[PDB]
Amino acid sequence: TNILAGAAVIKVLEAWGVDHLYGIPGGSINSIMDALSAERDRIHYIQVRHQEVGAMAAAADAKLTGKIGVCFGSAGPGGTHLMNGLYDAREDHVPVLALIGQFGTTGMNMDTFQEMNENPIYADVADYNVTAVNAATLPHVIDEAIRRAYAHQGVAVVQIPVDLPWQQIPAEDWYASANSYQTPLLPEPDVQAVTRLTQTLLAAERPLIYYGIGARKAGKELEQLSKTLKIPLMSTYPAKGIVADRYPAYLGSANRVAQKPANEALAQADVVLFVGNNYPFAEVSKAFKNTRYFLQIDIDPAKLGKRHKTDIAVLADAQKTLAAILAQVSERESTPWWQANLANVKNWRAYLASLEDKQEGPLQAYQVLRAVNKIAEPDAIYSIDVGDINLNANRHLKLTPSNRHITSNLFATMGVGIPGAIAAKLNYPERQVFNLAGDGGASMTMQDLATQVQYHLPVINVVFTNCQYGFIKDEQEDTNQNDFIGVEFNDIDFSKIADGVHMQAFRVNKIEQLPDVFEQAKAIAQHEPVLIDAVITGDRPLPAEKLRLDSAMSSAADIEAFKQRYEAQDLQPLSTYLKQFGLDD
Amino acid sequence: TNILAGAAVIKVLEAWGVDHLYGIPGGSINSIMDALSAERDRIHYIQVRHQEVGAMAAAADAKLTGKIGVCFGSAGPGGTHLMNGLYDAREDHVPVLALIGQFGTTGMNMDTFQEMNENPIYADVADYNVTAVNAATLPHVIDEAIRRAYAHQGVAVVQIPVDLPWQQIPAEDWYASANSYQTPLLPEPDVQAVTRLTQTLLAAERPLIYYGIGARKAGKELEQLSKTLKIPLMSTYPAKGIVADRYPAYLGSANRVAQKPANEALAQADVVLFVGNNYPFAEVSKAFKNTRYFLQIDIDPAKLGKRHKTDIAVLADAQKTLAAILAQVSERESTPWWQANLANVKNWRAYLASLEDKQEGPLQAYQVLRAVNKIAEPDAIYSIDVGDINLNANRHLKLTPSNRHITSNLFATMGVGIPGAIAAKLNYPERQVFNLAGDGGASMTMQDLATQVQYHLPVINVVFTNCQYGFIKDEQEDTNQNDFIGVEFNDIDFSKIADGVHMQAFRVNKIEQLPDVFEQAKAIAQHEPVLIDAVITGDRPLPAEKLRLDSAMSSAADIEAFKQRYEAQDLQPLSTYLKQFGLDD
Amino acid sequence: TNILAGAAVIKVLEAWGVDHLYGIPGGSINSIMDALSAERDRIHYIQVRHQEVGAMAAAADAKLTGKIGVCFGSAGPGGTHLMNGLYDAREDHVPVLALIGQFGTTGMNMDTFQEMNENPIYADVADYNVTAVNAATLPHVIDEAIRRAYAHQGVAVVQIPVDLPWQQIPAEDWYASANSYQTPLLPEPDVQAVTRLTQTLLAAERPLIYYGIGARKAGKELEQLSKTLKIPLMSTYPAKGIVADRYPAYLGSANRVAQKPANEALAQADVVLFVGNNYPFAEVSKAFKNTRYFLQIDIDPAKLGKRHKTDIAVLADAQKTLAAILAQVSERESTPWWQANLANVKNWRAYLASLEDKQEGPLQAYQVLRAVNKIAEPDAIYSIDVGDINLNANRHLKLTPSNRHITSNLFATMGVGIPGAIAAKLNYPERQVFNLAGDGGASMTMQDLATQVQYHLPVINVVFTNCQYGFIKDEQEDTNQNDFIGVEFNDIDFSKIADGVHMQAFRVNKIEQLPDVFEQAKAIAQHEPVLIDAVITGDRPLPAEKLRLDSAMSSAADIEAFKQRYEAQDLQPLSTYLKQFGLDD
Ligand SMILES: Cc1cc2nc3c(=O)[nH]c(=O)nc-3n(C[C@H](O)[C@H](O)[C@H](O)COP(=O)(O)OP(=O)(O)OC[C@H]3O[C@@H](n4cnc5c(N)ncnc54)[C@H](O)[C@@H]3O)c2cc1C
Ligand SMILES: Cc1cc2nc3c(=O)[nH]c(=O)nc-3n(C[C@H](O)[C@H](O)[C@H](O)COP(=O)(O)OP(=O)(O)OC[C@H]3O[C@@H](n4cnc5c(N)ncnc54)[C@H](O)[C@@H]3O)c2cc1C
Ligand SMILES: Cc1cc2nc3c(=O)[nH]c(=O)nc-3n(C[C@H](O)[C@H](O)[C@H](O)COP(=O)(O)OP(=O)(O)OC[C@H]3O[C@@H](n4cnc5c(N)ncnc54)[C@H](O)[C@@H]3O)c2cc1C
Ligand SMILES: Cc1ncc(C[n+]2csc(CCOP(=O)(O)OP(=O)(O)O)c2C)c(N)n1
Ligand SMILES: Cc1ncc(C[n+]2csc(CCOP(=O)(O)OP(=O)(O)O)c2C)c(N)n1
Ligand SMILES: Cc1ncc(C[n+]2csc(CCOP(=O)(O)OP(=O)(O)O)c2C)c(N)n1
Ligand SMILES: [K+]
Ligand SMILES: [K+]
Ligand SMILES: [Mg+2]
Ligand SMILES: [Mg+2]
Ligand SMILES: [Mg+2]
Repeated sequence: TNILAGAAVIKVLEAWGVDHLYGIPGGSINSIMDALSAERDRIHYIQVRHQEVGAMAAAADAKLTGKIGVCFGSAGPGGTHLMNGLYDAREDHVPVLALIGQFGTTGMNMDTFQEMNENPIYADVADYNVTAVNAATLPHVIDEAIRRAYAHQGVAVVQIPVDLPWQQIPAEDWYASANSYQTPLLPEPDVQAVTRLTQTLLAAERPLIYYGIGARKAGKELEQLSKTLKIPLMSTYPAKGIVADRYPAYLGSANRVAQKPANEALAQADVVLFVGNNYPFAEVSKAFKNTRYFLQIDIDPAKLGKRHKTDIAVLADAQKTLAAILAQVSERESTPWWQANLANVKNWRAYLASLEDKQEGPLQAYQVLRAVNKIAEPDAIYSIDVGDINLNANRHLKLTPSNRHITSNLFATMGVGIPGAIAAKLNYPERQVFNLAGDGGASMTMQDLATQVQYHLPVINVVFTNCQYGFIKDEQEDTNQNDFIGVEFNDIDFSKIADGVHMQAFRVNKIEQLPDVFEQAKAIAQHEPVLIDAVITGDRPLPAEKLRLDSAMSSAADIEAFKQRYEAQDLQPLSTYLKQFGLDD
Repeated sequence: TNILAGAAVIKVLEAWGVDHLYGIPGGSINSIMDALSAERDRIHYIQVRHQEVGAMAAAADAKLTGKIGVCFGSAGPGGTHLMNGLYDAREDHVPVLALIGQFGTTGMNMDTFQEMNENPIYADVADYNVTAVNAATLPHVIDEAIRRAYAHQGVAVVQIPVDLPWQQIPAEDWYASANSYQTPLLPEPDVQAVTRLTQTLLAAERPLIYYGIGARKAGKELEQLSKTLKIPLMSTYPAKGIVADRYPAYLGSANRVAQKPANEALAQADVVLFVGNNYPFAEVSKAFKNTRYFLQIDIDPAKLGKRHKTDIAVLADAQKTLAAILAQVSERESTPWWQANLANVKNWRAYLASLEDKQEGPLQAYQVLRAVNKIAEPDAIYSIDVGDINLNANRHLKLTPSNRHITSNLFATMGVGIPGAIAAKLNYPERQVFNLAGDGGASMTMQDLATQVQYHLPVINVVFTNCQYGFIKDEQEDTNQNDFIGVEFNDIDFSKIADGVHMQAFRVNKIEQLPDVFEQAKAIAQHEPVLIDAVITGDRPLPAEKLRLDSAMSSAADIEAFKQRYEAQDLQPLSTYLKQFGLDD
Repeated sequence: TNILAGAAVIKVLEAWGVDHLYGIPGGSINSIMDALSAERDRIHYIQVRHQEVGAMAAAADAKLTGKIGVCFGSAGPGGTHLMNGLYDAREDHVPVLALIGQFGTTGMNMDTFQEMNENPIYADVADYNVTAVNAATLPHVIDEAIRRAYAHQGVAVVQIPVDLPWQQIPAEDWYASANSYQTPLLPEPDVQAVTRLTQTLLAAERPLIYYGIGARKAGKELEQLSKTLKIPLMSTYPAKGIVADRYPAYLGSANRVAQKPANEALAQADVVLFVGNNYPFAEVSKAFKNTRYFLQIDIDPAKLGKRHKTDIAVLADAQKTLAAILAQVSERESTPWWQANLANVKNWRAYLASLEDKQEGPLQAYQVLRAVNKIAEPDAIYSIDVGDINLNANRHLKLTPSNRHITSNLFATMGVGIPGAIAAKLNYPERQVFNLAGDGGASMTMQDLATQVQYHLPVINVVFTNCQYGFIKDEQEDTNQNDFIGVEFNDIDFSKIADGVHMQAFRVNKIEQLPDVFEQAKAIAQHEPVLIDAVITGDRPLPAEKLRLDSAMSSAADIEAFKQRYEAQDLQPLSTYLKQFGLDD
C-alpha cells in the first residue's frame, strides 16, 4: 500500500535506464543512500573520493552514451564540490542530474550545522534548480528534472531535505515518464536552399568544409563530398575522428589546439561551409575576416548567423543536409587549390612523424603519443585532460570513426582525464580506455586513481610530467613582460602516487624505454588499471597560430629560430605549395 | 568610416523587423534614446507612463504576432519596474528583449548615484542576461539576445553602460543575423504511433479531445475530428476560440476559469487525447484520476508524460498529427455519450443566455459581456486582465477563429489589460480592440490610459467595478475562518480617471443603460479610445469547480441553496443526460 | 494546547511593535490574511492598490521612525510588484520585512498555476531570503528575518507556502526575541585622533564641515561649531534640515540637487571635515580634487577612506565626536573666508526669494513651493518624489530640525511621494504631511491616492505638472545630439484623477491663484486628503553644476546667456566676494 519516497525515487532512476551514479554519502543524504542500498542489484552506486570527480564522470557518461549522467553530494561542501563537473555539463550541453543533500524540513532555516539555503548556489549552472518540500511529489520532481535535463541538454539540480525520502507515500500514485521519452525531431533541409548552397560551394575558387560535432553522424558524407568535389576538410578539435585522421585532405583544426594546414588554408579560403559547428574562436581570432561567402548548416536556430554573417543558412540536420548536397553533385577534376592543400598536409604529417619516430634520447610528449598509438586498439576511447595534451593529442592520435575521445571542450576544466576514463570503462568494459593527462591536471584529481583500483576499472593512465603548467607557461612567454610565475613547479612521481593507491605503474624518462613499458601496460590493462608517468622535456610544441616559415611574412632570423626550436627545418609554408600550383597567396 | 554603436544597435532592431518598442528615458539610457531619436521614421518609440506597462506590452506584442517584443528601462528603478511584464513573458514563453540602462563604465563599481551591479537583478527571469562592456561588440550582443529570445522563447536582458552607445565603431564590421532566421521543416508525424493512438481513441466509450494553444493551427481538424467521430471537445482557457464557441460539442475549459460541461465530462471520460496542452491544474486537481488511457501529442520533449502517466505520447506538430488522424478515420454514428454531452452543453448555454438576456435592473458582469458581444466585430481582439473577468469572459465571449484574446496565462499578473490592448492596437490598427479589466487590475495600470490617448489608439476599455478583489473574496469565502480582509474597498470612478487623461468615457450601473452607451463607445472607437466603467453587483459567479446539482453526490439542501445563489434552478447535472441516453454515471 | 502557525506569526509581529503593514491579498497568502483578520485590534492592515506602494510605504515607515516596515505580496506578480520599494529599502539601508505568498507545499515544484521557485527572485535585494518549509519553525523564521533586517539595516524576505500558516503548532513553543533588542553603548570617541583632527581643521585657511544624515543627531553641535569657529556648513541633500535652512552659513548641498554656494565653496576649500556622509558623487565629480586635507568621522568601518584619500578617519558616533571637538575649541574671530561665504549665501537667497516672490503671471515651480512654505506647520513632514522636485524642494523649502523630509535617496525610484506620505500620516496622525511630486512620478503611483481616501489620511498632495520628465529633458539638452525624445508628453489633470478617487482637489496655472487654493487645502487637510495640481512652466531651474557667472572662468557671452535664461542677472560668483574680503580665487 505504501512505499518509501526514496525507494520510489530510485525506481524513477531505474525506469530512466540509469545504470550507475556517483557520489559520497553524508548524514544529509543518508536517506537516499538507504534507498540505494536496497537497490544495489539493479542500480550501481560508485563511491568517488572527491565529488568533483563524480560530477565530471556523470558529465562524461552523457558525453559518451547520450544517457543522462547522475551524481550527488551531501549538503554544503559535498554539493559545492560538484561544481566543476556541473559547469562542464552545462557548457558541453549534456544532460546531468545532480542531487544535493539538505537538512530535514524541521531544521531548515534554523541556522543549524552545515544548514544553509542551498538553492541560490546552483541557480546559475542549472537548467532546473529546485528544493523539494514534499515526499509524495518527490518522484515527480526527480522525473521532471530528468526530462528537462534531456530536453534542454543541461543540468538539473534537486536539493532534497533528508527527511523526505524516509517518509511513506502511496505506492500506486507515483510514476516515471521514461516510457514517453523521445529525442528532438530532426529538421529537414529546404530543397531550394540546399541547391543554392551547393551552387555557391561549387563556384568557390578556394572552398573548405569546416565541421564540428554537430556533424558526428555525417562522417561518410563529409569524406565523400571532399573526395568527389576536391574540397579539403577541416574541423573543430572535438570533431577529430569523425573523418579518419588518415584521410589525405583532412587539414585538422584551427587556432591553437590546431594543425598548421587548417590555419593556413582557412586564411586563404573564399567560401566556407560551416556545418554543425560552434567554434568559439571565430570572432576573436577574425577567422573569417577574408571569407567571401559563409554557408551554415545547424539544427539550432540560436546558432544561425552567430559566428559570422551567413549567405545561406540551413536549419536542418547535418547528415540529411550533407546527403542532399552529395546527391546533387558529381565528380569534379582536381584543382590547384586541392593539390596545394594535399601537398601541405603531406609536409605537415611528415613533420609530425619525424617527431614520433625518434628512437632514443630525452623523452618528449610526441614519442609518448606514438607509443600510445602503437598499443591502441582500433575502437579505443580516450579521456583527455586539459593543457598541452589537447594540442599534442589532437596532432598525434590516429583516430577513426571507431574511436571516441572526450575532454572538457568549452568550460575546459582540468582534472577531467581521470573521471572521464572511469566513465568510459563503466560504459564500455570491453573497450580499451586511456586517460591522457598533464601533471597539473592529473594532480587535481589524483585521489580518484583509487576509484579505478576499487572498481577494478582497467584504465591506461598516461601522465605527461613536465613539472610545468606548460600551456600557461607558453602564454606567459607570449604576453607577459616580467619573468615566468606560477608555471614551473616541483616534481610529483605519479608512479609512487599509483603505488600509494595500489595501482601498478611505471615511470619513464627516455624514448628507448617506451616500447617495453607500453607493452607491459597494455597487458596489465586486460585486467587492472595501470599508470605510466612519462617524464618529458620542457620543449614548447610548435605554435600553429604563430608560424614563422614564410619569407613574405617573417625575417630570415625569426624563421631560423622557429625551425631550430621546433625541429621544423623541413616544414614549408602553404604559400610554397600555392606557388607550385600557380596560385597567389 | 564609423557609426555610433547606438545607431548600429537600432539598425540591428530594424533588421529584425521591430516596428515599435516601449520605455521611459533616463540619463542612464539617454544614449540609446539619442539613437532612437534619429530613427523615428523606421522604428516607433512608445513612451509609456510606467515601465511595467512597456514590458507587458512587449510580451503582448509577441503573444499576438510571434515577433519579439522590445522594451527598456533606465538604471535601477526603471528596469525593476519591468519585472511583472518580464515574468509574464517568461511564463507565457514568448520572446522579449529588455534593455536596461546602466552608469558609464568609468563610474561602475564606484557606488555612485543609482549605480549598482544590475546583472543579478535579472538572472532569474532571463534566458540570456548580460552586461555589455565594449561598444564594438554591442551590436552583436543585441543580435545574440534577439536570436536567443526567439530560439528559447523567453526573455533576453542586456544591461548597457550609457557611454558605450555614444562611442564610434567601424561602420563595416557589425551585422545582424535576422537574414538567417527561419522556421524548421519537420518530418511526418510518426506513422505507427499515430495509428496506435488513433485505435485507442476510437475504442473508447467516453472519449474527449482536450487541447491547448499548441493546437492553435488545428482548429479545422479539431472540429472535423469531433464531428466525424462524435467526440466532444474541451480546451484550456487560453485555447478558447481556436474552435468557435458556437460549436455544439465544445464543452469549455476545466477547473475554475471553466465551464460546467467540461468539468463534468472530464470526470467521466475513459480516454483523453491531450494535445498541445500544458494544463497546470492537472496533478493538483487530480483531473485525470478516473481516466483509463491518456494519449498525448506535443512538440516539446520536455512535456512528454509530464502531466499524467501517458500510454502513448507522440512527439509531433499538433495540426499535422490531427490531420493524419483525420485521414485514417471516417464517420461514426452518434453515440449516447455524444448525445448526453450535446444536451448538457445546450442546458449550460441556456443558463448563460438567461443571465445575459436580462433587460432591466442592477447591472451584473453577465449583461456587460452580452453588451460587448453585441458591439464586437468578428475579428476583434481582446486584452483581458486577471480576476473574475477571466472566468466571465471565458463563459460569455462568443469567439471564433477570427478573434484573438490574450491575458497573462500563467504568471497571471493583474494590470495586463491596458498594455495588451495598447500592443494589440499598435499591431492591428484596423482591428477592433477591447481591454476587459476588473477594477483592481485596471487600477494597477490606470496611468497608461494616457498612453492610449497620446498615441490615439482607439481601444474600447471596459472596467468591471465591483469595489472588490472579487476573485480573492470568493477564495476567502471558501477557505478562511475569519472575516473577509483586503477584498472589499472604496470606489474609483474610472469615467473620471478617463476624463483626467482626456479620454471620453461613461459610467453605467443599470442593465437598461447598456445598449446606448455601448453603441456610443463603438462609434467613438472608430477614431479615439473610450472607457466604460460598469458598476456591477457583488454576485459570485457560479463555481464550476463546486457544483451542487446531482442528487447522488449532494444533499437536497445543498442543491437548493446552490440553485438559489447562482440563479441555476434550470441547470441539470450531466448525470441526468447520461441517464436519458442510457449511460451510468 | 495549540495555536495556528499564522496566529503565532502575527504575535511575533506584535511583539516587535509593528503597528501597521501593507499588501494585497491573494489565494497564495490567504492564510496570513486569515491570521491578520483575527488581530485587527492590535495590528493594522493597510490594503494598497499596487504592491509597490506597500513596499515603498514600508521603507518610508522605517526611514521615519527607525522601526521595521512590513509589507507583503501574493505569489508571483504580487511579490515582484514589491521590487521598487524593496530596492529602495536596500539602498537607503532601512529595515523592511517582506512576506511573499507561495503555493502550498503539496503543489510546489509541480508547475501548477502561478507556482514557481520564488527564492531566486529576491536573492539580490535581500539581506535574508528564505522559503519556509515547516509550520512549527515559521514563527522563528519570521523572528529571525526581523532581527536580521534590523541588525543589517536592510530587507528580509520570507516566502511562505500557504498551507503552513493554517497548521496547528504547540502553543508553548514559539517565541519572539523583541525583548532582547537593544542599542549599543559606545566608548568615548578616540581622544588622540579627535584632538589631531581638530588641529588640522583649525589650521585650515578655507575650512568646510560637510555632513550627511549620519550627523542627524548632531544639529546643535554642527551649528555651534560653525558659529564658534567661523566655518561654513554644507550637507548632502538628504541632510537638509538637520541645521535650519535659515542658518546664515548653511551653504546647501553639492552637485545638481544642490545650491550654488556649496558647489562654489567646495571647489575652494583646503580642508573638509566629512561627517556621517556617503555622498555618492564624490569620485565621479572629482569633488575633492583641490582639497589639501580630508578628515572623516563615520560609525561604519566600511566607509573609512571610502570616498577620498583620508588624512584622519575617526571611527565614532558623529554627535559624540562633534561634541568632543566643541569641548576643546573656543571662539575664533570672523575671517575673510567666513565673510565671503556669508555674502555669497545672502546673494543666493535673494535670488531664490526673487523667484518665489512673484505675485502674478505664469506659474512656476518656485512660487508653488513658496505657497507650500506659507501653509506649512513648523513640524511638517514632506514626502518628496524624484525629479526636478528634489532640486526645487532642496532650494525652496524652509526646514528646521522639527521637520522631516524623505525621498528615495539613492535608488531614486519615482513614485515614492504618495507612499511616503501614507506612511508619514500613519505614523504621525497629528502632524501635517505633504506629498510633493512631479507629474511623471505622481502618475506612476496615482492609484494609491485612493488609499489616502480609504484610510482618511489627510495628506496635502502637490503635483507639479510640466507635461515633461523635466529632469531628464534637461539631461538630454546637455548630452544628446538628436531631438528630445520621451521627455515631453500629454497632460493629465490630477484634479480629475483626485475626483475619480473621491479626493477634493484643485488645479491652478497662475501665480495669483495660489494663496486662496493653498489656504483651502490647508483647511481641508485638517480632516481629509487634498490634491493641488499645479500647472507649471517648462523653465529649466538654474544648474548649480553649470554656473556661468565668473568672468575669469566663462566668456561674457556665456554669462549673459546664463543670466538671461535663469533670471540670474543679480547673482554674483563667489570670486566677487572672495575678492571683496581680500582672498584670491
Ligand atoms: C584547452 C583547450 C583548448 C581548445 N582550443 C581549441 C582550438 O584551438 N581549436 C578548436 O577547434 N577547438 C578548441 N577547443 C575546443 C573549443 O573550446 C570548442 O569546444 C570547439 O571548437 C567547438 O567544437 P564544436 O563546434 O564541434 O562543438 P559544439 O560547440 O558542441 O557545437 C556543436 C554544434 O553542432 C550543432 N548541432 C548539433 N547537432 C546537430 C545536427 N544533428 N545537425 C546539425 N548541427 C548540429 C549544435 O547546434 C552546435 O552549433 C579547445 C579545448 C580545450 C580543452
Ligand atoms: C486568473 C486565471 C485563472 C486561470 N485558471 C484556469 C482554469 O481554471 N482553467 C484553465 O484551463 N486555464 C486557466 N488559466 C490558464 C492556465 O494558467 C494555463 O495557462 C492554461 O490552462 C494552459 O494553457 P495551454 O496548455 O493552452 O498553454 P501552454 O501552457 O502555453 O502550453 C502549450 C502546449 O502546447 C505545446 N505546443 C506548442 N506548439 C505546439 C505544436 N505546434 N504542436 C504540438 N504541441 C505544441 C507546448 O509544448 C505546450 O505543452 C487561468 C488563467 C488566469 C489568468
Ligand atoms: C533625483 C535625486 C538626485 C540627487 N542628487 C543629489 C545631489 O546632487 N547632491 C546630493 O547631496 N544628494 C543627491 N541625492 C542624494 C544622494 O543620492 C545620496 O543619497 C546622498 O547625497 C547621500 O546622503 P548621506 O551621505 O547623508 O546619506 P547616506 O548615504 O545614508 O550615508 C550616511 C552616512 O552616515 C554614516 N553614519 C550613520 N550613522 C552615523 C553616526 N551615528 N555617526 C557617524 N556616522 C554615521 C553612515 O555610515 C554613512 O556613511 C539625490 C537624490 C535624488 C532622489
Ligand atoms: C581547474 C582549472 N584550473 C586552471 C585552468 C587554466 N589552465 C588551462 S591549461 C593549464 C595548464 C595545465 O597544466 P598541465 O596539466 O600540467 O598540462 P601541460 O600544459 O603542462 O602539459 C591551466 C592552469 C583550467 N583550465 N582548469
Ligand atoms: C499584480 C497581482 N497582484 C495580485 C494578484 C492576485 N490576484 C489574482 S485575482 C485578484 C483580484 C482581482 O481583482 P479585480 O481586478 O478587481 O477583479 P474582480 O475579481 O473583482 O473582477 C488578485 C488580487 C495578481 N494576480 N496579480
Ligand atoms: C521608476 C523610475 N523610472 C525612471 C527614473 C529616471 N528618472 C529620474 S527623474 C525622471 C523624470 C521625473 O519626471 P517628473 O516626475 O515629471 O518630474 P519633473 O522633473 O518633470 O518635475 C526620470 C524618468 C526613475 N528615477 N525612476
Ligand atoms: K584533489
Ligand atoms: K500604477
Ligand atoms: Mg604540466
Ligand atoms: Mg474587482
Ligand atoms: Mg514632470
